[PDB]
Amino acid sequence: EAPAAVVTGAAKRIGRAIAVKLHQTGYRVVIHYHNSAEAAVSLADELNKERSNTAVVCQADLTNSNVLPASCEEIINSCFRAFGRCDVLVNNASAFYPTPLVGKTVETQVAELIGTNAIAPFLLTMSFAQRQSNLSIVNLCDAMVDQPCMAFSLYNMGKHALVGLTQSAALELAPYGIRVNGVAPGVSLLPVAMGEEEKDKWRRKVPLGRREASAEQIADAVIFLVSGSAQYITGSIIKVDGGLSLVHA
Amino acid sequence: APAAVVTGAAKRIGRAIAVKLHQTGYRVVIHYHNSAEAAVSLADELNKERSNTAVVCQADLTNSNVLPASCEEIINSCFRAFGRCDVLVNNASAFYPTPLVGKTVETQVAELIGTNAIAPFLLTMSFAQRQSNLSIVNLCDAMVDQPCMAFSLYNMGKHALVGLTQSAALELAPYGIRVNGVAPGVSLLPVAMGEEEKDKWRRKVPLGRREASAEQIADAVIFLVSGSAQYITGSIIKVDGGLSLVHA
Amino acid sequence: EAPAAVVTGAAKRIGRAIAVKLHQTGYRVVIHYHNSAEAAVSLADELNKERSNTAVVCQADLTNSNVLPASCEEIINSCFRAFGRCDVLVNNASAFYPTPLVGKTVETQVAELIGTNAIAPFLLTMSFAQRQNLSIVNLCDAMVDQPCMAFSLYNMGKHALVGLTQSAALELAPYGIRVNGVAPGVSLLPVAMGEEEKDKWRRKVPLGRREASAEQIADAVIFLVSGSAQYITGSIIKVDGGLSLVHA
Amino acid sequence: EAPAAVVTGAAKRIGRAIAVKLHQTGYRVVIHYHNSAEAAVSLADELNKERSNTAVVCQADLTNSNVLPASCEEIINSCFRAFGRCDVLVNNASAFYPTPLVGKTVETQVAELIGTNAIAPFLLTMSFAQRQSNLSIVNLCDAMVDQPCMAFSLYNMGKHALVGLTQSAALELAPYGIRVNGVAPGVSLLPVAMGEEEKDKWRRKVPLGRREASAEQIADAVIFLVSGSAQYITGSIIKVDGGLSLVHA
Ligand SMILES: NC(=O)c1ccc[n+]([C@@H]2O[C@H](COP(=O)([O-])OP(=O)(O)OC[C@H]3O[C@@H](n4cnc5c(N)ncnc54)[C@H](OP(=O)(O)O)[C@@H]3O)[C@@H](O)[C@H]2O)c1
Ligand SMILES: NC(=O)c1ccc[n+]([C@@H]2O[C@H](COP(=O)([O-])OP(=O)(O)OC[C@H]3O[C@@H](n4cnc5c(N)ncnc54)[C@H](OP(=O)(O)O)[C@@H]3O)[C@@H](O)[C@H]2O)c1
Ligand SMILES: NC(=O)c1ccc[n+]([C@@H]2O[C@H](COP(=O)([O-])OP(=O)(O)OC[C@H]3O[C@@H](n4cnc5c(N)ncnc54)[C@H](OP(=O)(O)O)[C@@H]3O)[C@@H](O)[C@H]2O)c1
Ligand SMILES: NC(=O)c1ccc[n+]([C@@H]2O[C@H](COP(=O)([O-])OP(=O)(O)OC[C@H]3O[C@@H](n4cnc5c(N)ncnc54)[C@H](OP(=O)(O)O)[C@@H]3O)[C@@H](O)[C@H]2O)c1
Ligand SMILES: Nc1nc2ccccc2n1Cc1ccc(Cl)c(Cl)c1
Ligand SMILES: Nc1nc2ccccc2n1Cc1ccc(Cl)c(Cl)c1
Ligand SMILES: Nc1nc2ccccc2n1Cc1ccc(Cl)c(Cl)c1
Ligand SMILES: Nc1nc2ccccc2n1Cc1ccc(Cl)c(Cl)c1
Ligand SMILES: Nc1nc2ccccc2n1Cc1ccc(Cl)c(Cl)c1
Repeated sequence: EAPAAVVTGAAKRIGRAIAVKLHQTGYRVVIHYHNSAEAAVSLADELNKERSNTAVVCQADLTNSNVLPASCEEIINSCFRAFGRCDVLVNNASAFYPTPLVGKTVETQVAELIGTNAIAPFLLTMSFAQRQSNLSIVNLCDAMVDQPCMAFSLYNMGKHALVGLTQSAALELAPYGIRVNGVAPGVSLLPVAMGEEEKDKWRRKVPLGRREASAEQIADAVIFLVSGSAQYITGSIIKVDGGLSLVHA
Repeated sequence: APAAVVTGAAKRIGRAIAVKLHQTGYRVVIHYHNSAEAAVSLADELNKERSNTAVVCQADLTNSNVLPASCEEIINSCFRAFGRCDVLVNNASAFYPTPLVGKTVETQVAELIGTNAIAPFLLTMSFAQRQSNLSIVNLCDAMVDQPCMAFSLYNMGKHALVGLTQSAALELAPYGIRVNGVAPGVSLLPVAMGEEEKDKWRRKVPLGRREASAEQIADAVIFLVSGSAQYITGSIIKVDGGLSLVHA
Repeated sequence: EAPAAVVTGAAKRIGRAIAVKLHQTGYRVVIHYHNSAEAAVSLADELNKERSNTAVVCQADLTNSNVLPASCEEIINSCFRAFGRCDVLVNNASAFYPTPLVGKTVETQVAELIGTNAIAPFLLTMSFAQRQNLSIVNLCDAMVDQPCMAFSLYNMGKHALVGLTQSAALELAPYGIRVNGVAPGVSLLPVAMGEEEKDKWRRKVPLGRREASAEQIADAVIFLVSGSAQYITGSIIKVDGGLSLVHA
Repeated sequence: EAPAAVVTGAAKRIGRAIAVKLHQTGYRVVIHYHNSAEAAVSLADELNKERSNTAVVCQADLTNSNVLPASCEEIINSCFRAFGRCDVLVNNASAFYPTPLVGKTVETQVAELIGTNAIAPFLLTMSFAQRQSNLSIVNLCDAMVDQPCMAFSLYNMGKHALVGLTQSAALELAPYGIRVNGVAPGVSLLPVAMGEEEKDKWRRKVPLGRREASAEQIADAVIFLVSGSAQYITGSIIKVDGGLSLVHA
């Protein structure tokens, strides 16, 4: 029987690449999405065309709220409902925007930025564990988490919190044989709204090839961590950044 | 005289920080949540030394719809009492386990992430907005990358606080506001902890096989806010007697 | 045409497993050794039985000395003489023994421990680059920041190796040479160590209460040299079953 | 009786400022130097004029060689010979120059860069401990050690090794009450001879004030670490870098 994976924020970009690569490796996949319904359904259709009944979509807002635990429990439930098992969880979904220190309320910003990047991964981890082979969790971290961008304090706090979860959960879930690791991009796919000139500004900072990571390159590290080739690895965060984090001012 | 806000200052480490700042010549806002009696008792002692140099301020620092207003009011209380706010010490902290496998989990999120991360963020915002030797000191955790079993939310909150310390150091540098951390390993043990368990944890510390006193933690805070640290920002000083260096 | 790799200290244990997995992946290999001639030759014979003319041995002391640069240049040269190319360098050879702060002279200990763990990797890196999916993998130490009592020189060597890995990643990126590390926690324990002592160390590992096999360490090396890691440079992957996360 | 301190490379720049501040705090000082004889003697004169018999010079090359242990032992011996005690050791002396990967031989570069930055501090630590209150050692580290500069691999390796020594010696010497800490500058006052354009280039990178640290600001952190206000601090490395290490590419 084929193993099954949940990938959050899987409709496009890095999340899609991860879902595709897992699917190509033989996983059945839950494609979680928030707003990108057309893209999610389009991906599920492609994957099911390749192998029937091996992909489903699952909609959920991962903003923090008093119902977030129920929503996270339901994402895990959706994997068991579809495939009867859940072997891998990839925490990929992420809100990302600036929150300067000097029309959303600050509390909405906290709920969205900390909810998606940290609290939802935490609750999904709880639900994944509670429900339980080669079991693992992979968290999409940030290679630049200790060289923060100006005006992004809440996002940065969320990604730092995610490092803490990765390490705490690796230790706490080790007795159950659930490995917990991270993949940390530096610069990969740039924002859709970013102009080419600005994209090039950021690309030129990367020592290895002066280019951003392809979505496939990020997915490659995820696939490694979930594989039997990483069976002794837990609590590790692999930078996939072309050396970007090593570059001084 | 300069003025400082210390959160969770009624007892233990926060109290020692408030006392040392006061002894150094600061006027102090003693923030508290439940420890009203102790907060006022401290204010009384400091005011006995120098009249009208200490005030108290009550606030719950749990995350909620009203937290930003609460944090704005803490900073405001310093300006009201003293006409200035030079130093913010984020010391208040909720601390208890949250296993992965009668508070709901979301209440625990609100308390643990609120006190340790969101409130420091909002207080930092309010401190900066209102603005010499200005600085913020965040009480971090030397053991943040060697987590205790079953403490994921607390750990996530302290990791978030590292992110805030570094982010705010960079963002507030143009305003001349330094942002640093002090990271205890083991200092004052929980009051509910048995003496036998206290000894177990004490014996792990290479330097002297004992916990830090509150005063020793306060000493590093005093250094960071002082003129002797005026080029230091974004630094987190471990005050842990080597604890973080000890392998399993 | 098949790529070629140099693996230092490849006769036994982790180096041997790396050389075997590289060969299984399709590499021709230079098996470097110091004292273990018989084991190096038996490995070469094994690999050559699998595929003719795909393995050679190279003897060298990697202790620091005035002849070390020539020795390291000769190791890289041996790969070119055998195979016409050198795609991968694995810095695995390592002296390991305590050097307390309080019959070898201390300068000999410096030469051996710092030579094998840091200076030889540096010189081999120079020679590798000078001759140029190219990459270098350095065998680091997941416990490098939780040092063992009385192992300061070894620890210094491995800390220097982190610096090399990062410096070389940046400096060699323009040539498309990636430079990464694999960091074991506890792997292959010495056969002669008492099982009662082995078990003491095993019990410390969260994941499985067991040391890593040499093959498990080798698996991370294989990933790092593969097409699946072509954007990864300057990264050090812990393969430690969570050991480095465990507090005192 | 006044305590005594050894400061290596104390004739100029940061080491000089450390020596001056220790002396002002009440320490008797061994001013070690290599080439800067006139400056070392002039400093000793300045300090002795303030308080007679409280400063001596000690010349030594700290390049690695088979006699380096003897030279390091002799530096510590010189403190006991002058002052009858040795309470503080500051490892400040350091060779610094590029060593590209692609007139000195490479083994000479290894000897100088690794010797001064790592092996001499190790040997001095050994001798300091062996010859033994508020005892401590302070190592001058590099705030940028994990964001290396192009072509400085040996300097970087030396400073990385120094981090290892700081942590290793903190644990190993804890039972003897000797604390071992670090101070990590980013950029400190640049040579007046460096070009105006290049000085501006490096100064402008510093978030806090867009300027380098003074030598005195670096010394201030050393003074704190050796003081009674740091009695529980061991194995800590305090960055004094104006935020430099936090700045991304
Ligand atoms: N791209 C990079 O250069 C880079 C760098 C460092 C780290 N990372 C990390 O790598 C991961 C993938 O990066 P990416 O650029 O592909 O991500 P992304 O496009 O910015 O976001 C991924 C998905 O997150 C989902 N999401 C946003 N808010 C949500 C909410 N409130 N509830 C539920 N889902 C929500 C969105 O789903 P819908 O579209 O369905 O609404 C979105 O498609 C992220 O965790 C990111 O932080 C990326
Ligand atoms: N003690 C250690 O060994 C150690 C180790 C590592 C880090 N630290 C950190 O160092 C700091 C001081 O430690 P400590 O042991 O003195 O702290 P603590 O006693 O655990 O907590 C300090 C104060 O935080 C306040 N607090 C708790 N929940 C709050 C809430 N919801 N809203 C507002 N305030 C709240 C409390 O104020 P009231 O009493 O007025 O209710 C409490 O007295 C903390 O940030 C801690 O995380 C301590
Ligand atoms: N095993 C672990 O749990 C562990 C943990 C952390 C890090 N590591 C690192 O991982 C790597 C592999 O570990 P391991 O246990 O397999 O290593 P190892 O057995 O200690 O050493 C591997 C080889 O290094 C060679 N070597 C020693 N001194 C040399 C010298 N002066 N000149 C040239 N070669 C010399 C020896 O070759 P000959 O036999 O031919 O003389 C030896 O077989 C090492 O770099 C080690 O430091 C291992
Ligand atoms: N300045 C910065 O921005 C910065 C940044 C990061 C780290 N650091 C570190 O902080 C410390 C102080 O910085 P600095 O700029 O004042 O240092 P520096 O001027 O580069 O070096 C200090 C002294 O080291 C001595 N030295 C050099 N080679 C020696 C050898 N072979 N044997 C014995 N002594 C030798 C020299 O003494 P003589 O003059 O007597 O020959 C020199 O004056 C150094 O360890 C440095 O690496 C400084
Ligand atoms: N990795 C990362 N974290 C970020 C947080 C806020 C804004 C951008 C962020 N990035 C992408 C990034 C950061 C720094 C640099 Cl120099 C580059 Cl080229 C890309
Ligand atoms: N510093 C610290 N962070 C903690 C998080 C959860 C529970 C306890 C925590 N401590 C105190 C602590 C942690 C590990 C050890 Cl070995 C010791 Cl003596 C004290
Ligand atoms: N990884 C590692 N580095 C060491 C340096 C000196 C002696 C042993 C070393 N090890 C193996 C090790 C270190 C700490 C622990 Cl708790 C375990 Cl189980 C294994
Ligand atoms: N020793 C030395 N040579 C220098 C040349 C140009 C600028 C500064 C010089 N220094 C002092 C020094 C030594 C090490 C570092 Cl890392 C730094 Cl920023 C400065
Ligand atoms: N701190 C430091 N380490 C260095 C090593 C080699 C050359 C210069 C070094 N510096 C000074 C430095 C490094 C990076 C930046 Cl962006 C700056 Cl303004 C200064």
